[PDB]
Amino acid sequence: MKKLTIGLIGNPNSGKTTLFNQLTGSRQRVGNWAGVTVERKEGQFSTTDHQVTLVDLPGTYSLTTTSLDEQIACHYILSGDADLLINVVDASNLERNLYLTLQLLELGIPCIVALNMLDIAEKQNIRIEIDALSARLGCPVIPLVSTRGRGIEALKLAIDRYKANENVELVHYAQPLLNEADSLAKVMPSDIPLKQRRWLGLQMLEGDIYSRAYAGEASQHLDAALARLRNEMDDPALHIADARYQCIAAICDVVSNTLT
Repeated sequence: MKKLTIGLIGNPNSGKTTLFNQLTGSRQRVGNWAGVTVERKEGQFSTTDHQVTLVDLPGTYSLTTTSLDEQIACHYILSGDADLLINVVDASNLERNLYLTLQLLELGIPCIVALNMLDIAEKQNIRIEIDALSARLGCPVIPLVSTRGRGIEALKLAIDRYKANENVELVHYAQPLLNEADSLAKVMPSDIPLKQRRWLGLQMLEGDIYSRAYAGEASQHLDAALARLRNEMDDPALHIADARYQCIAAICDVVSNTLT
């Protein structure tokens, strides 16, 4: 029977392991990711409507390439096996944790954010405006309330309702970066979704070596693209990164408040 396949992804020590264990109970298996020694855990659970296979991805700060854990995560996410992702986000380290989230959203893969460590955040005098965050991300943000399994039940509701992320304005990259990324995208393997081709383009311009492997013929055009960009601006690779952090910072200014 065909399952609904969900990738579980987050930063190291984000609560992702405990969530995995809570969802799957005894219904889990362990092996290794193909060709490496890194453990691959997956398990099963059900919602009202769906039988789910949950694949636990290694903890990572980003999808950018350098730990195996990060390339494994990226490779799975680009493989297209998952129908959606649950992104476990530490509320007590929101700004840091959102770097990964933004990468997932830019790839356009359907996401649900599971917001964890709400107790820690409160104790650090931080309240998160959950709907304000969901609005800026374009995806559901579910608070993982521990009391009486409420968070888990809300997460399962969200799974039964999962949909494409909204086309919110996210990172606002300089137009030359977008132009060059799109020209690379045009050359890449046609069967790769356009969003992902464009993301790959930007990763290659940032200097991500692994992204080149996906990009087929595009990799031959990257030096010419970088030459143009270097003429147009100071440190194009840093402009890519700075756009991302600016975006995150602007979200967090609204969403994360003092509790006092």
